[PDB]
Amino acid sequence: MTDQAFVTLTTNDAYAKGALVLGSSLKQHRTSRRLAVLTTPQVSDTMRKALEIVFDEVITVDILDSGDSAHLTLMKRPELGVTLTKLHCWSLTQYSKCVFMDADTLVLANIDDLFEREELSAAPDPGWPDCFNSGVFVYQPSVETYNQLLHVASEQGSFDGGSQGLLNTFFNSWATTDIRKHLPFIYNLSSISIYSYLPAFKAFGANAKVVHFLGQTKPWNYTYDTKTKSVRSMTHPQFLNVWWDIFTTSVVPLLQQFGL
Amino acid sequence: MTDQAFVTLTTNDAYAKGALVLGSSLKQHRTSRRLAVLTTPQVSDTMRKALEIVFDEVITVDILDSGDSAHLTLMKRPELGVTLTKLHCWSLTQYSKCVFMDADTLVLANIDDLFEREELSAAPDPGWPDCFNSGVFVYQPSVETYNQLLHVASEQGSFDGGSQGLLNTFFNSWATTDIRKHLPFIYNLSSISIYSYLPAFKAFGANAKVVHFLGQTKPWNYTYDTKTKSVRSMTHPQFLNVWWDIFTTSVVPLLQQFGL
Repeated sequence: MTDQAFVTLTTNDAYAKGALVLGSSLKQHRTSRRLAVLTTPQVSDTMRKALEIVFDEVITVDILDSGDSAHLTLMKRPELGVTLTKLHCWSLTQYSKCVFMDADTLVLANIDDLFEREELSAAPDPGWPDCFNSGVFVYQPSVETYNQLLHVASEQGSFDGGSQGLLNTFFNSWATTDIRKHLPFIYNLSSISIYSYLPAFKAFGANAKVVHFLGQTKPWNYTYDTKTKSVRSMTHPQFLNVWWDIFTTSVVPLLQQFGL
Repeated sequence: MTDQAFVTLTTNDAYAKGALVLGSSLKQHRTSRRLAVLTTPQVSDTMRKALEIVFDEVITVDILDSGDSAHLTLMKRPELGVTLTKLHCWSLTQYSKCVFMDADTLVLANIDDLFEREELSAAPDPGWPDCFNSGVFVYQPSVETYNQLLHVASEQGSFDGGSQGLLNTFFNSWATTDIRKHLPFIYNLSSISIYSYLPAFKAFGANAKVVHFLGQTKPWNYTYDTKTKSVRSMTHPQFLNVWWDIFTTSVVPLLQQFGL
């Protein structure tokens, strides 16, 4: 309850919108857990203040500062900045177990049952199914694990330049061990798969609990008509429209409170 | 040994070339099992005769005939012809366990260790990872199972119009049960994934044991230069070239034996 939480990250204002929609969706589906968000100094004061209302805890991380434990690793592999910032999710020892969710995900139903899972439970990644997708994962905060991950990042780096490569390298038994650590695909449904492998989507898509907006165009990069309640042209805009409905209904008016 | 086998299918002459390359690759990597191939009457006599040399057993299936057990189901769902023909792989009760492989697959290493698996072990399908790819699977021939599959095909059909939809519907516990039934992706490596999710391919691709040629363009649809030993333009033609090397070296000269 108080010791468990959903954790997300925002390094800029664009992703802060995503984090705000994600946090709202979790409240909408009545989670009994806490909501935490990692933020960097590049996130504006108004976005930070909005995050303080949606989330129960807002943690500031600045890997660009020499005082950060990941800074030295950053100097060595500067392209891993976002990854190293994300890894700080393991530093949240005030929680015994957490579900990390990228700011470009959207919750469509209560997913508190994820807390029944053990460290390193994640859904399979489309494209290369023997690697798990780093968009959503169950983990246990630990300084020791954090230090071990930073060590792998320092020595090996990430085979894909992101958190996905590093996490798969470290938690490498995932593909061949314990089916329970394979979170059902509907807990991290790739937006790409929805329009790509269509027959399967028509068959199992209605059970989607979490949508992961992948690709170059993020939800906030679309134009949304508030009258027709639909984004502008994409054979299944349903999810994009849910994201925008929450953004329009709960997030924007919240940000307006600060103009006064 | 004599009771176990690799089984493939060919409904026309184009796929017969694939089946011939596949069978040769299995012999090349010294399998200790038998090789069987299901063929239809539409496969020409010369291709059939070539198949009789590569494979230990050539079984004729004609679902268009009223005497076939799947014929009535075919009349009901005519678009499932290829699927129904493929299902006859379960009718091969002379074998206690088999590994079915589509004719558009290629073996790059001995995979006899697959016979350690139990009925319905298959690799995850890219696109929708909670469904297994029907390109390669471990199964146990059984009249009862065959009849049960035909019943599902009759009543429900296939959600994707192919064998993949029907097999996933019937063997539906795959995604959530027994990690051993999840065959490693390298035992059915999608050719699409090789050029699409590149970072992962560079990291794990060297361990590929089986390549599954997907997409509209099949290996035999490419132009191959015998001098440079490479297909004409595709950032990793390595596999296409292996397929063509076997075709050029073992299959074509074998087909030439029949001109005399």
